[PDB]
Amino acid sequence: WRKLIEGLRCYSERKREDGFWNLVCRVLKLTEDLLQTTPLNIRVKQVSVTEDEIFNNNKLRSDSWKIYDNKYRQLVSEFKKSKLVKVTPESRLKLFELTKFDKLPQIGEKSKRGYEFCTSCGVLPAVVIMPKEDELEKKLIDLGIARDEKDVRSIKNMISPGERLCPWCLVKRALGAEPRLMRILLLGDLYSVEKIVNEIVSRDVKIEIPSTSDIASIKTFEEMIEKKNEICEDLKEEEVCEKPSESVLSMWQWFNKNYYNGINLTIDPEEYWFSEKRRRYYFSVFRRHRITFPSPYYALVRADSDYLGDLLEGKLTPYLAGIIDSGDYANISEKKEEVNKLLEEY
RNA sequence: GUUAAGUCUGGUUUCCCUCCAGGGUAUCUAAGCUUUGAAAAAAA
Ligand SMILES: Nc1ncnc2c1ncn2[C@@H]1O[C@H](COP(=O)(O)OP(=O)(O)NP(=O)(O)O)[C@@H](O)[C@H]1O
Ligand SMILES: [Mn+2]
Ligand SMILES: [Zn+2]
Repeated sequence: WRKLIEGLRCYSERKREDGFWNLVCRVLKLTEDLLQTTPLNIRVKQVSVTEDEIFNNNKLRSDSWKIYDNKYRQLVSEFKKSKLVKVTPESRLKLFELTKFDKLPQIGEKSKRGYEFCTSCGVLPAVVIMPKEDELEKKLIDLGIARDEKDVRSIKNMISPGERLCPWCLVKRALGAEPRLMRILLLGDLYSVEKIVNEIVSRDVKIEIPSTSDIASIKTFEEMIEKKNEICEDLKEEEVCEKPSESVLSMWQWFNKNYYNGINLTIDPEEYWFSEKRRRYYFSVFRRHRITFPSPYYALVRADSDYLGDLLEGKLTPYLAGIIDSGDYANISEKKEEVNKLLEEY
């Protein structure tokens, strides 16, 4: 984490002017000792083994195949014993004097109430506070979150109005504006932080990461690819029927075989059809063109296996899911009829 | 023996409906529209 935050500092210093990175540099300079601690904690347990119970005098003994599972169960039991206590990473930080006095650095709205919470964690105090809107062009300069009129767009693109970021939230959003810094944390003590930040500080590879508005319009995109221009007459000059720029390539395999067909996929539909001003317009264009109106709904899909732990620990519960259970393995003889029926034929 | 004269009566009673069938079958809602547009983060 130290390496990656120092690399973020370096890269933000390099793009000191390229927008949203002046601010990343400014915050990494302001709150440095906060970011010294990683937003993720780890539990680490350790069981050992001796020559005893595995060797008799100089060769094996009986029950020697019975220690590896024994030690592994020791490890799993110590892990699940620890699991009884949950410590949040935010509890690592020394935020007492920062919040007891107004010595908390706040860019944007100086909070009237000492400090505000971040809208992305809800738990930590914010360091960057962008207004919702009253003018949205000088009110983000009169607050000093930006110094010039050119970085207004540069920041308003990455940090939305009304948003309040914590140090960690901003570090993440920065790593997201440029996802290749993680190579520092990825190559694993093989290069130097400076070598890699200098390797990727030359090339300008605009990585793209979809939003929820992107997904809620997939089949819209897919449609426009076929009905290319027969329904793009009012939208030719709205940069939605424009050209692919240089090399914008993404981890999203669907984005990488529909980007060049003629409809730029790097536009963000929250302004075009998922907007509230340009909405009555795009929908009115699509009525006379008889195409599907996008539905404002995606599907978050999560999958979890069943009983993987005791599967790796040898319990037959993932076989008899529901009938036998984890607790049934405190008196496993009691399910003799239903357990002996299984490994018998296994 | 003779004569002479006919007179009375001119439809009554009972039965006036009984029994079965008193609705059956089909259709029992259909197709649309299932929220939209303004307000998402405000001054002290
Ligand atoms: N022994 C292990 N080896 C590797 N990964 C593990 C091990 N134990 C747990 N994990 C992972 O750490 C997390 C443990 O959470 P969890 O997934 O709830 O445990 P579990 O063993 O899968 N029981 P389950 O609730 O059925 O999933 C998961 O992401 C697991 O993949
Ligand atoms: Mn699991
Ligand atoms: Zn935050």
